[PDB]
Amino acid sequence: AKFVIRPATAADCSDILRLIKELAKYEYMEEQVILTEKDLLEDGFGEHPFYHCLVAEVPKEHWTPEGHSIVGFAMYYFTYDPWIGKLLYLEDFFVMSDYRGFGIGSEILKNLSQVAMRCRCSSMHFLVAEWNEPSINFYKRRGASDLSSEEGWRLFKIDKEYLLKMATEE
Amino acid sequence: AKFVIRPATAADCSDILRLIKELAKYEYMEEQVILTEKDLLEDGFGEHPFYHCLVAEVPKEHWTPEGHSIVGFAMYYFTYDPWIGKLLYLEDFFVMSDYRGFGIGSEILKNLSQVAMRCRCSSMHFLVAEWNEPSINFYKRRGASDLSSEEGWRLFKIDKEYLLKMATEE
Ligand SMILES: CC(C)(COP(=O)(O)OP(=O)(O)OC[C@H]1O[C@@H](n2cnc3c(N)ncnc32)[C@H](O)[C@@H]1OP(=O)(O)O)[C@H](O)C(=O)NCCC(=O)NCCS
Ligand SMILES: CC(C)(COP(=O)(O)OP(=O)(O)OC[C@H]1O[C@@H](n2cnc3c(N)ncnc32)[C@H](O)[C@@H]1OP(=O)(O)O)[C@H](O)C(=O)NCCC(=O)NCCS
Repeated sequence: AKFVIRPATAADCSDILRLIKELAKYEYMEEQVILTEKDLLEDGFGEHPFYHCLVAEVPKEHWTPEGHSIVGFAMYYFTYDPWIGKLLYLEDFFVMSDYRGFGIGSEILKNLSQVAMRCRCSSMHFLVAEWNEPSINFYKRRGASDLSSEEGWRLFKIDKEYLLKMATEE
Repeated sequence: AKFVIRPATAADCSDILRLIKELAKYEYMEEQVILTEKDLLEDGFGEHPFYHCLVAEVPKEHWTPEGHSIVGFAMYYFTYDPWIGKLLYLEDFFVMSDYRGFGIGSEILKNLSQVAMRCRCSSMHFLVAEWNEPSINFYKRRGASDLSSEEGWRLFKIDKEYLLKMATEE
């Protein structure tokens, strides 16, 4: 269960999509993943990357039965709030079950925190499902607070089909 | 009443800051504004910035009692979704009280939608306050859906002091 945490490089895109799907098919949303390798590659390693990713890599002897060395990841990016400051936004955080409990998640969180201090971020933001009490307590044990409930904020979206109408108006 | 919406310029910073403060008041967050004009110019237009702003100008006949032409604005940046990829995230959106109900907001959303199409964003995300009925309806009547209801998401935060604790722990 030896492993190291490191930034993902262009060569890692197949693995990231693999872990996204593995994450999805851990929540049975696997088919919902429209994202392709070309997208991960053009969106993360071009001139202006739209996301950043730290991955967990295991040695040859610990490869997955499928034969893969990356067994976990965290996807994130920086955002900004005029009344909070510059923020590190944690989008996805996942470690394959047969590799959990060996400190991988802990190391990722420590390095994301260090990256936050480097970037002079005032806070780390992320989403948690209201019913997922185990995940909620994990984060509260780390000092997190439910901003949506304490301050009365709801997350909204306007999907592509509506943005298209409005954009092509008249 | 022929208002115009367009990208902001460095010379717009003073109006942008003023509007951010009016929006903060509207949200009961005035005291927590940490943005200064310096920051806006720096972060907003300092070569490959952190965020993007749009402003809406009215003609002379309707300038503000204080003589301002910028009567509203939108602040946005891009985020990422592992399932569908690049998203457009709307951080702040505001229209001065005397200038609501005339179509100014609609046009800003129309401009944001075009930004979305060009940059190939699949959706636009943003937060709305619990009691902001006006915005909730404005958004919904334009295709928005409340993800906190539909998917149970809660925005969580871990501020700097706890990030420091996790960064220096191991
Ligand atoms: C929580 C998560 C990061 C744990 O990763 P990990 O590699 O197992 O982390 P570690 O091995 O460093 O141990 C982390 C901790 O989880 C606890 N843990 C015990 N069983 C666990 C399990 N089956 N799964 C996850 N964590 C477990 C460990 O005891 C340890 O204690 P602590 O949380 O009180 O500090 C996990 O990988 C995960 O992704 N969980 C949920 C998915 C997610 O991230 N959801 C986000 C919702 S906002
Ligand atoms: C909700 C708000 C932001 C919309 O901005 P706006 O400039 O009023 O937007 P518009 O004028 O384009 O649309 C206003 C509305 O009245 C209607 N309207 C606009 N122009 C109209 C016209 N010419 N004739 C008839 N109705 C009109 C629109 O249909 C819309 O109503 P709906 O929400 O029921 O669909 C509004 O300004 C407000 O109350 N803002 C408060 C501050 C706030 O909440 N800011 C966001 C913090 S995140």
